[PDB]
Amino acid sequence: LNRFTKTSQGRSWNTGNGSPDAICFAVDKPGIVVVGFAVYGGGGIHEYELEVLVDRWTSLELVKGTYTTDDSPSDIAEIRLDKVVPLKENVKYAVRLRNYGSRTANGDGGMTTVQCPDGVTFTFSTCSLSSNGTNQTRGQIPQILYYRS
Repeated sequence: LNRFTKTSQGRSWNTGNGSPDAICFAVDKPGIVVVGFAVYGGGGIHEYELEVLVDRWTSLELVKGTYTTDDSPSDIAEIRLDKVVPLKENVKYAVRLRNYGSRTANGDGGMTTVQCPDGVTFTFSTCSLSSNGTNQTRGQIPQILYYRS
């Protein structure tokens, strides 16, 4: 369900004051609709810009907001998109986070292919829009929130 098999010890992940973290994803099947993403927290309230793009990169949807995971035993908050994004099968998408605030948790032991119980395989890959460190193995954006239509 989550990209990552594990979580970092403590909150060592820098936000780089808006320096982009991104991951590039693609699906096996038609009908997948993205409604949101999970992001790591810790260190209180964060301001974020989160953008979905499609392969040069074209922007599809941008949300801006704030979140905290301080009120929870979870290190993860879920951001909902303002318009859902229906994906093309076997097409590379990117999600990009610009985050502002203190150090957060991050994920590790990232999986390049995640087979969902519903039959869909998600393929995760490193994405040139990311420069703050997120890649297939570690960093931000542990989950994509979706349903099949």
